[PDB]
Amino acid sequence: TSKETFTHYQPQGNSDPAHTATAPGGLSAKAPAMTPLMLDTSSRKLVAWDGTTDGAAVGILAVAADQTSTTLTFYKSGTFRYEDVLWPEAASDETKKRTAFAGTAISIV
Repeated sequence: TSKETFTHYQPQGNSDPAHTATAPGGLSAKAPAMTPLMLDTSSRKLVAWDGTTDGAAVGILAVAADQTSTTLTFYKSGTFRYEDVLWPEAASDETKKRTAFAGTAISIV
């Protein structure tokens, strides 16, 4: 419990001391946590990963979310457990998902 601050709120500027991202939510259905997700380019929203799109995974959802989620809290980087991460069946090749975070600061094993 601690809230004390007052400054000219500005829509241009966002930074958190944590190592996670918080999107305004833009899913289309309910999805469990501990899984990779994809970030839109135009709508700039965070939605569950398709499973096919190569290099679509941008981060892993920390807490399960749904299309009704107004805010999604997913990771940004760090070594995560693949044996636990619930990858989408769409992934026909094991190497496909294992390399879904190609380009980001995320490294899964």
